[PDB]
Amino acid sequence: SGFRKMAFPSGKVEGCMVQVTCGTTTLNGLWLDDVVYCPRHVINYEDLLIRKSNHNFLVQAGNVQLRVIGHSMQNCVLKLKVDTANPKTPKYKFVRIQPGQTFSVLACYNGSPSGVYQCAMRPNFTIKGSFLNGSCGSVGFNIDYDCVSFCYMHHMELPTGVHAGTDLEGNFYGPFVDRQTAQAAGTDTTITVNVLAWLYAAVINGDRWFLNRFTTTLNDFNLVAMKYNYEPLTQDHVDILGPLSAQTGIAVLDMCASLKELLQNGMNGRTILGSALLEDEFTPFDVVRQCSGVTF
Amino acid sequence: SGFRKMAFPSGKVEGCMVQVTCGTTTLNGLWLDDVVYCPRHVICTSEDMLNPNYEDLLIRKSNHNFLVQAGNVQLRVIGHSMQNCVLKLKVDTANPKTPKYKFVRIQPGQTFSVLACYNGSPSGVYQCAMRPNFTIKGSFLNGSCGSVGFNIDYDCVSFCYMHHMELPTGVHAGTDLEGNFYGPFVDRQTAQAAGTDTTITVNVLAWLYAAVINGDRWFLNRFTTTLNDFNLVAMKYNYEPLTQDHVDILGPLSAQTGIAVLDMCASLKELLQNGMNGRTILGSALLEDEFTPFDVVRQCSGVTFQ
Ligand SMILES: CCS(=O)(=O)N1CCN(c2cc(Cl)cc(CC(=O)Nc3cncc4ccccc34)c2)CC1
Repeated sequence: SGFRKMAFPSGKVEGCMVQVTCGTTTLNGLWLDDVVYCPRHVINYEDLLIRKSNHNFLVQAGNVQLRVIGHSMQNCVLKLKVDTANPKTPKYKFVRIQPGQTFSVLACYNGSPSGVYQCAMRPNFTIKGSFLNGSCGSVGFNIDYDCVSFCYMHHMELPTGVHAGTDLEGNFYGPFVDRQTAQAAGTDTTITVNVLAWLYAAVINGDRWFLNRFTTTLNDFNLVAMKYNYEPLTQDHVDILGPLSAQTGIAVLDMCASLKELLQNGMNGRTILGSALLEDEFTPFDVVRQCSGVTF
Repeated sequence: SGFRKMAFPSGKVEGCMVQVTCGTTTLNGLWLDDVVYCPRHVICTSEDMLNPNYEDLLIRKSNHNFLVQAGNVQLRVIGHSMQNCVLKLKVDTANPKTPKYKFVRIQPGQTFSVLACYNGSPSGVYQCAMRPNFTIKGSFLNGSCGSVGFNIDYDCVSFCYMHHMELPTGVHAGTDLEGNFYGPFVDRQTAQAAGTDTTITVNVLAWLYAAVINGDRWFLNRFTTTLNDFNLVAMKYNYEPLTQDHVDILGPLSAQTGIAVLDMCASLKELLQNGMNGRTILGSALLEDEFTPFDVVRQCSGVTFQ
């Protein structure tokens, strides 16, 4: 029993974190095989990079200096070729995630991992992370069996305190750019499918006060959910929630009627899984994984 | 900016997790140097669980009865001893991945990371606190026994908890790494229950200082309070008494934000009285008590967002 915001074990990623220094800027790099990946803002980036030589980039892996033997850019990520392949390189893939999908972030400072937390890619493409100066280059990932899927690299903080970054191929999540200019997160919405997943998790953990005898149509649910800045629920979301619906005996649209009632009437002094707000940073897969005990 | 419930990176602990099997029971062990530590109830036959005589059960076991598996490698048990509620299995290989470590016993209100494990394999990491009633509100399923709680300060792993059992309310009980239970619990299946839990007042105040550092002041008020008047009000909401030690501990956060501890106490009293009125503090509609003053200083910046 119990339900926590759980991150993947970070060990496989910790062995990849390095410190990258160029000029006055120090940030984090991800060392995989013989390449160190980091935000290109450490260096017109084609014009700025052409003036740099390999020895301008100081890469430190623990108490060992790696020698940079090449450099290239891919979108907003700088790829520093080093002379040594990381012996700790795990089985990995670079994957781009969609809004609503969750991942773990290994927050680092000076190439030294400081903490691990779980978060979700918001529908507005920001992440509500916890980062200070020096955290750039910190990465987001998921683990599938023994394979690490790297999905995020931290680049910047927006004026509202939220964060923006890229996938590991340097493509930003969201309409952001990596420079000092006026940028703002768009109005965010609640990840409906994730709230429903969390309501199923609450039911599995014995919290059933919010259940009701009612059901709703998908269209009526979406009309109501649009009023509360909730993301539309699609038939794909309904299909994805099928296993949780079968386990608890609460049809997805039956849970939607519970959600509609919670949006219209509130919690009335009650909590669900120790929360007074509807939690949207657990996917249906996260709920199944935590309420089953999958290991890596 | 931002404030998350952050766990320590689990890598140093992952390299210590092993699977311990005794008869039909399989659980997790912590392999440090040439010793594997695990709950002594791995020797119980489930029937034995009401009134186990661990000394009598252990004397009947030999080294080869304990199967220890580290990854895909079987470690050979060359000795065994029991220290309180922990079994210590001496093995013939020192763990090459043993980090710099210490065994520390924590007090209620202290936070730590838990590396939840099943079959000696890490499944996830989460942050939690030792409740005032000595339980932890963890997330554990069957087979999670032997999973550990730890803090990592300056590359040294301080092991503070080992998971032993789940109480009827869904909360969890365990020991320090010397096998001493936190709380009035026993490793028996006899009826046991967590005492009424309370809110960790010093942690809520720390979290209110974290909110001020991150730029939020809506909950502040023009009042102050005496420590005694604060405690009289706080006890009515099932909050732990705030001691002069707690006030002293909050000194650095008070100096950074410019808000005296007893002025922050007055804000907390008002929050308890009024609720949040549709507002949130650091993205939460409840008063958060699983961040210590030390955690707030660790995570938040040293410059307040005035
Ligand atoms: C009727 C009395 S009682 O209800 O108060 N109770 C007292 C405690 N007791 C007991 C003691 C020990 Cl030392 C070990 C185990 C085994 C265990 O708790 N394992 C687990 C640990 N974590 C999560 C679990 C999730 C689901 C299943 C098992 C879990 C049980 C069970 C009986």
